[PDB]
Amino acid sequence: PPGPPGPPGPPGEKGPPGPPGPPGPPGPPG
Amino acid sequence: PPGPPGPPGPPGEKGPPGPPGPPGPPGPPG
Amino acid sequence: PPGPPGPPGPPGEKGPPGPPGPPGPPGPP
Repeated sequence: PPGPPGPPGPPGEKGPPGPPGPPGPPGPPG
Repeated sequence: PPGPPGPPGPPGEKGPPGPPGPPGPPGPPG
Repeated sequence: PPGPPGPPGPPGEKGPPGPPGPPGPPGPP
């Protein structure tokens, strides 16, 4: 009969970079 | 005879943080 | 004998949002 099933495969690839962060703080008064 | 292939591997790690957000809006009128 | 390794796992989740942006420019005089 066939041998035992093979082992689990290697981990997947790292996820892609996250989305751009939020806008920065308002600038100072003129 | 060899056994069947193993199960798919675990999910990859979470991706890196995204880029900084854009500059904030202009400051108020002086 | 043991079977071959399974295929690679699925890609990871998209990363977290980036940091806040820098300050905006000065307002008008």
